[PDB]
Amino acid sequence: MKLSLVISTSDAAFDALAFKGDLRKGMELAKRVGYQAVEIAVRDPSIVDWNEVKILSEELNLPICAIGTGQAYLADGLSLTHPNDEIRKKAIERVVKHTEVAGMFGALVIIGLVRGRREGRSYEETEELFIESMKRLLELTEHAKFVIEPLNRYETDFINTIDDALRILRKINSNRVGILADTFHMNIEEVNIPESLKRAGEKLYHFHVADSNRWAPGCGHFDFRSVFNTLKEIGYNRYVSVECLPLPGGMEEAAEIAFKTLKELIIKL
Amino acid sequence: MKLSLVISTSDAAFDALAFKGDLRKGMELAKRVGYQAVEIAVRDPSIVDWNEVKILSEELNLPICAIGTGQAYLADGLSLTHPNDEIRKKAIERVVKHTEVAGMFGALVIIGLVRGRREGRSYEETEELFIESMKRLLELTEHAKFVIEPLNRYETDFINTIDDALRILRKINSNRVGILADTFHMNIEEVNIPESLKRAGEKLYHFHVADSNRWAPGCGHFDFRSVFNTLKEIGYNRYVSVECLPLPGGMEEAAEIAFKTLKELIIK
Ligand SMILES: [Co+2]
Ligand SMILES: [Co+2]
Repeated sequence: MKLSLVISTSDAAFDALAFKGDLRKGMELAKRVGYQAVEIAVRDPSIVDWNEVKILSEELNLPICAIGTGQAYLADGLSLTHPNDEIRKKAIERVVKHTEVAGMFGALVIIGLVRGRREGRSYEETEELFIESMKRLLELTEHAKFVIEPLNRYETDFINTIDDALRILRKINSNRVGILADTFHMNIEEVNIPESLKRAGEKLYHFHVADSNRWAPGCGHFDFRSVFNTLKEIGYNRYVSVECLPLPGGMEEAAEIAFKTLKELIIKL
Repeated sequence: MKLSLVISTSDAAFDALAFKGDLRKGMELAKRVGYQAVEIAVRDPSIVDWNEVKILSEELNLPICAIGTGQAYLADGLSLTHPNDEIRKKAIERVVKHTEVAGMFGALVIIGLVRGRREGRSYEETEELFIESMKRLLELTEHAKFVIEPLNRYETDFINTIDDALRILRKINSNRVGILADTFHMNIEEVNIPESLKRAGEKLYHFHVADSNRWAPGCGHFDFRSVFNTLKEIGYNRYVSVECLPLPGGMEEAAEIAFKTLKELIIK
């Protein structure tokens, strides 16, 4: 298992200097604390100079392990299940641009809020539309790997549990799509988290950690011990990525506390 | 990767019933033999009915993966690099109509002979005109995807190799334009076909196969083994479309032989 840090970055459209500054500050923090990779989130990759990002990654010996896409939904309204097929097509085209960046870094592409919500429709129709969009994404890409993140009920009514996502993976039937499980979301939505992770098994491709209050792991009441016992049991050997609020004490303090909590869980494995 | 068959069809403006007959028999053949899709070529899409084509595709469970445009040049003289701006405009407008049809099927639009020739001009002037026409097509269409097919020296003096297409793709700077490589044309124009395909990489969007004599794959001396090894190595998961003369033995026998040859190289 490896440790990664999710870094917040300003959008670059807008403010190129702020994006670059945020990115460097976050990557230097991750490296100093001891993280082995970083994870980022960008709304539209077409407005970023990825050649400079690559140089930064090389300078710091810090890979980018995953790229989040949710701002494409929250800011730009793009959804892979949008009832308007024109917007569905634009969402697919946006995510293809994320996969072009991911290919430079060997990064996973996260399918979170960009999948969209039920919007008054049956779960069945929403799921069918989503599977069609994902199959299109697989037809459009040769190397990209995607991970579906179940999110809690307040963020979406479409794919709330690991089981929801596993059903969809069976229909998509591609090893280029897996699951991203997130402890903050699972703390609400999963009955028994160790059992849920066992059901995921080999399909667990990426992992987000934050405590019950979404603070740094260690600063709420989430049982990480049972989770890491299970991760060892299912042979999970990919990234554990810290995706938490900058609490307590700011982004640097949170990243350090999280690292210490997780390192102790992992070394006693 | 997936196998498709190019099927020849009569011009609908001349014989509407013949086009349907041809399309149906071609699609029935493709399904019978085991192809996963068909590819077609039409001079002028505006005078065909495509809703009936779609239900035919639906009832045979047979997608249309690509639409050829070359007859717009050969029959109607339309070229995306025509020196006459009025004719160049009409060529652009014709190809926009092809993209509307392609959109119904999620198909690629092929830019082959419709790009036109140098006609006495520098390569550079011809190229810049082409890039302008392609950028105009990208502005006039929102989701259409185009593939440029390098053709051999006897068919054109403009874009003969994969490397020349790649250079032009960089100048257009859109993922909505890629390359269609054709083994018959590459057999003449490419130094080393596996190396050319690796350079194309992810920009190889579509693939035409025919043997060295343009007969069914298996009936000449083209090395398909090294090609398919390379396609596997680069992770090609798009279409391989049989575009060959109806030889040996006619359209159906050629389609059968091609499928048998290619399926085996795809099997392993
Ligand atoms: Co998460
Ligand atoms: Co061809």
